[PDB]
Amino acid sequence: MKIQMKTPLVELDGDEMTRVLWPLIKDKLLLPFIDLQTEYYDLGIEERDRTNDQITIDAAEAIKKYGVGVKNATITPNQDRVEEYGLKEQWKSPNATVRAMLDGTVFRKPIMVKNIKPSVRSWQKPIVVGRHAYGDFYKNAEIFAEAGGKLEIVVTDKNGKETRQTIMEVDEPAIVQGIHNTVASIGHFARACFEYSLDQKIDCWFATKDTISKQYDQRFKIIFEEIFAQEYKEKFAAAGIEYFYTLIDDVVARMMKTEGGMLWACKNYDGDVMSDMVASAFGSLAMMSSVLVSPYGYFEYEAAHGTVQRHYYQHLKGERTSTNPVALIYAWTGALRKRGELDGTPDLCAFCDSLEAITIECIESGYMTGDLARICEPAAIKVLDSIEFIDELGKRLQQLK
Amino acid sequence: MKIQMKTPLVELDGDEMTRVLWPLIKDKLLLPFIDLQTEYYDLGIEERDRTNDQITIDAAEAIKKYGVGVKNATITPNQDRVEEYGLKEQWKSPNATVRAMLDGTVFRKPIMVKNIKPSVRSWQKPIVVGRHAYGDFYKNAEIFAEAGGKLEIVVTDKNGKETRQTIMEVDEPAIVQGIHNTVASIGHFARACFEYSLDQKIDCWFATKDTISKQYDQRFKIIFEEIFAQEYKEKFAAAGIEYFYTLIDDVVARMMKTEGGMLWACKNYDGDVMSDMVASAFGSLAMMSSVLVSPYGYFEYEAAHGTVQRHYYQHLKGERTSTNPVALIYAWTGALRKRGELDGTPDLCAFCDSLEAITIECIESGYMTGDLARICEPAAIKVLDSIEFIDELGKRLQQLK
Ligand SMILES: NC(=O)c1ccc[n+]([C@@H]2O[C@H](COP(=O)([O-])OP(=O)(O)OC[C@H]3O[C@@H](n4cnc5c(N)ncnc54)[C@H](OP(=O)(O)O)[C@@H]3O)[C@@H](O)[C@H]2O)c1
Ligand SMILES: NC(=O)c1ccc[n+]([C@@H]2O[C@H](COP(=O)([O-])OP(=O)(O)OC[C@H]3O[C@@H](n4cnc5c(N)ncnc54)[C@H](OP(=O)(O)O)[C@@H]3O)[C@@H](O)[C@H]2O)c1
Ligand SMILES: [Mg+2]
Ligand SMILES: [Mg+2]
Repeated sequence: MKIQMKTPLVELDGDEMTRVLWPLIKDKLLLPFIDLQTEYYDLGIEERDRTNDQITIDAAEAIKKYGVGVKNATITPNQDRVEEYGLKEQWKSPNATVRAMLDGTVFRKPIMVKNIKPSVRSWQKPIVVGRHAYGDFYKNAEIFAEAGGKLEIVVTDKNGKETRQTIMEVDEPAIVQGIHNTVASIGHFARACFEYSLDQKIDCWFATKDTISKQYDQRFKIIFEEIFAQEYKEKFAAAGIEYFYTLIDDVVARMMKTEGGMLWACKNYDGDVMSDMVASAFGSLAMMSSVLVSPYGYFEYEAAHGTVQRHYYQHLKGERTSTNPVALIYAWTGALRKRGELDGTPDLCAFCDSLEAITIECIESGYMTGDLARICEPAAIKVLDSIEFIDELGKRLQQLK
Repeated sequence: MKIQMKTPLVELDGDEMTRVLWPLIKDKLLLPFIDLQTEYYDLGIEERDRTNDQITIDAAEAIKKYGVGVKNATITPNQDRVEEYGLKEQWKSPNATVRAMLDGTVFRKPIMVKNIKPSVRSWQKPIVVGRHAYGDFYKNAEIFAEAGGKLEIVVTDKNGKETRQTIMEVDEPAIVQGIHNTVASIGHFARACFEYSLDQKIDCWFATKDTISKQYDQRFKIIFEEIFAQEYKEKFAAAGIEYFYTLIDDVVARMMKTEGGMLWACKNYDGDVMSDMVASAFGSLAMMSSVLVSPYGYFEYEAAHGTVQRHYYQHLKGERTSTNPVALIYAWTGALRKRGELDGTPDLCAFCDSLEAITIECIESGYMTGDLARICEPAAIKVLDSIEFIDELGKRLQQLK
């Protein structure tokens, strides 16, 4: 008989190459071994277009309801994408919508294998990116001021008190952006980071540009140093670990020379950019896990990479591709493990451990996708296309579940 | 007799460890060989505090007047710095003020030596960062909305027409930021980049997050692709080079695996962060040149690093330090060379070439500062403190100028 689940996983489907890979993973790696229960939400671009993005909201509310979600990579449309898919509008990122509704910190960690050396010489130990999931430019307002003018931010309190600040006054076409964050969300982000550091017994590094952004970035800096002082200094001391703060340009300079082995806390944008930098340097974009940890008790598992649009275009031309499904597999296994821990179904957790170990063993034994074959030592035995890779994982699972 | 100058250089002095190094460079490397003419502006934190930052404006106007400036690294004060120096207020960055008044693109290039391998394995050729010098969060408005409220951006045109967009409405303390850029400045940035690429025969890479920032970042993207199409596509084709655009997280992922050898165009913030990443990976923060190229014909030479605050603290404790003056020397030599090219005084340009070559030769022969000694192969012969390093350069110049 198959492994049973107590509570369904909330399943958010997606786009392009990852959409292609998603059913292969379920059909070959999960369904033969688990009577998989999920609440399914299709966040493909066409279904979001059809529902005016309502399906994205519905999926986020369902994660709140059940507690644990697993998300496939999605297209965030720009004007090229509006033309390409014939869209009603440039829909907001489904990641931005979901992350805003859950709140939290996205922990991104390289998935390491013995036959790939890091791009960065000194890196000997994993660097985890702790990415603030809330606010900043992921909920922006923007105006194209085609006739220029006085450009301002304006805050009106709930009793009508107005506070204004002028960005610039211009006599020419200009572009304008406004962003926000909240004291409470920044606070939950500091704590999530400090807790993660303690649990993993790693130092925590944080950086902003507080010299330039004196009320905004400096608030992050002050909140972290206050919360650390009042709540974590002694805990950290006791655990043999340290909190380090510096300016953002300095921190990335320092990072190129470190041995790694820390938690790098990052503001939302920085976390996006640097989780890609870190994943790439350690191996590839596919060799990274990503989990949003909400201060409200929710969890969301995902790949850190996107839809692999470029590979999807090759797929559309009838070509086999060698897109690496590792991150998508680890999103499923992370989510299923968490679900089985919360539900008290340890057989589910054990299978997740197995699938993960089998994924590593297969790559380390020399059967891998093209992203890893380019960078492994010694050279790969077989360079498997996406479906061949997944079939070999299913086979090792059938031979064990 | 000493080398003569026709037009003075505008000299902007600065802070902490770089302030210490500045007169050593002039006294030992320049003054014995050049009758150095400069218009001197002290942008030390105390002099800026005294003049309410007026000296910063005066120095910027003088660069406009003469055409070429050379700038020492300066403290941008946050609250720690206000406490530390007893300041009237958290003064705005002097770099932000000067750069705003000149406009342009800051070209940042590693200074390479044969005895230091890059941190990033694949990097075989220099990566140049082309950093937009104007706008974005380097001219921000910010509000700490302690009682929450409706958070907006507002544009009022010169005929009183109001355009509003809501960032968020909140029922809790929040922070608010607004930034701008101009179509014209973005345009001069694209062109400076495309011209630099053509002159240097290197590809140009650019990236933003236009999927998230749909009116702001997407304007940069559209401006670049329009200007390239209408003005550079054929020139680039003819030169054997290519323009590449992608999302910012993807570009840094791609960068960890490239052999280098391109111009990386960067929005202002990205350019700050990544020029540090690139300098560090190639060698150290000191092994990088930086020049602002204004579309109005001005030039400003500087180090890419800051004041080396941490070393200054060691200096204050009576300790010799091994701070690397290379970037400060290259700012002088870059500026003096440009001045002699504009003035028709080739003896000045020849000396700059000499000093630069002697700097490289000394390091490559094994006499270097501690930042390079940590990372060179084979190991250094002597690890020279800052003043000893500079004395050895003067000696080689005395033995040649
Ligand atoms: N939902 C998300 O988490 C998320 C995240 C990022 C992007 N996106 C969306 O994804 C779309 C494409 O974005 P993008 O091309 O910038 O980023 P991407 O999907 O992360 O892929 C960028 C490049 O990295 C390599 N790569 C990424 N994942 C890979 C994998 N699984 N296996 C092998 N190689 C992989 C490929 O490089 P090569 O081409 O050199 O092979 C790929 O073209 C956009 O519409 C964007 O909005 C969504
Ligand atoms: N004017 C500017 O261009 C500019 C630029 C950046 C920063 N700043 C200002 O500089 C102050 C300090 O900023 P920061 O410490 O973040 O950055 P920084 O001055 O660039 O120095 C950061 C670290 O990098 C290494 N480093 C930088 N320059 C070096 C050199 N010349 N020789 C040897 N090592 C060098 C040192 O690392 P180790 O400590 O490990 O030895 C140093 O502590 C702040 O007040 C900031 O506002 C100004
Ligand atoms: Mg990303
Ligand atoms: Mg910098």
